[PDB]
Amino acid sequence: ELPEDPRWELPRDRLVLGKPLGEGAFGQVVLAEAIGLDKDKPNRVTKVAVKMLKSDATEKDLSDLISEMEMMKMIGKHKNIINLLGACTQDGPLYVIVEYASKGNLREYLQARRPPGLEYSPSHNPEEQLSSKDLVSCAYQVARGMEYLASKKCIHRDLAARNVLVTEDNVMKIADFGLARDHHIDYYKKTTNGRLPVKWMAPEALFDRIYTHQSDVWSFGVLLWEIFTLGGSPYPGVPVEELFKLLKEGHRMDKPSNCTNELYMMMRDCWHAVPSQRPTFKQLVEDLDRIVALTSNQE
Ligand SMILES: CN1CCN(c2ccc(NC(=O)c3n[nH]c4ccccc34)cc2)CC1
Repeated sequence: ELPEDPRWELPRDRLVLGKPLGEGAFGQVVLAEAIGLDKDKPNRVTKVAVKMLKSDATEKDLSDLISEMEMMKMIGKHKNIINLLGACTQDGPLYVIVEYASKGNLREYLQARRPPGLEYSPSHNPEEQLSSKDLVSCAYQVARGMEYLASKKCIHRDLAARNVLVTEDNVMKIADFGLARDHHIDYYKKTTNGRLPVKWMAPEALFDRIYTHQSDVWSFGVLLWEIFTLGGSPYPGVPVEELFKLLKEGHRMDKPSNCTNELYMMMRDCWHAVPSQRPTFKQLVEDLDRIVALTSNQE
């Protein structure tokens, strides 16, 4: 039996379970409506994402979901992270209730707003479109959320655009920052979408399994490269073995088109071979804040 925590407990009948959002082994995510989540009124419905376990789920899968919930409790609230909203822990399956981000992950969000398909792409007529000031703003918000997490002593370890979520009002929220330990990462495994996670990893994290905030800043570099190529895939066609060798030689990704030199030097700085020489999230937040204000939105 799980102990109740009246800070977070929502009665079960206050939650109407809706359509799935996400799969699978790592815990199913469904859309729901919570009645009367907040103090008052109890008469208002909030759309939430609810995390749960699947059918043939183990005790270890249960243990991880709890740990991720408790971790969110300790970390506290920020505008640029997926916040914990509630939990149903008693008399049934465990539900962890978290903020809903209705535009999905940043990679998807970036890809969907790419300019229309030409003869040589071809009918990708998006309904929506991001200026240069919008793109630097995405980076500012992710850096803000990361700075907040680092100040709470949290190391993400898998920062990437797939783990940044986008709300209906276009606010970036970092997801998956409370996920459990896991000495057992296999470099060969892919994402659903076909990409290798080793490609956001700092060399020291990759080779010596040293995970720090500095290593997260390495991942934010690649995230910056993802925002500025509008969801471009890092090192496409490069297998893990060849990636090892590009890292060893000090290879660094090319500068995206429609990226200022200043922003590309930011990427490069984040990718400094020496971890102590990278900027901090605090420095990146100051820098981006300045650049945003100077970045024209007219294009
Ligand atoms: C056509 N697309 C429309 C957008 N769509 C979509 C929209 C929203 C979400 N959101 C989520 O899955 C989500 N929102 N908050 C979360 C907290 C933890 C884990 C997941 C989440 C996922 C996918 C994907 C399909």
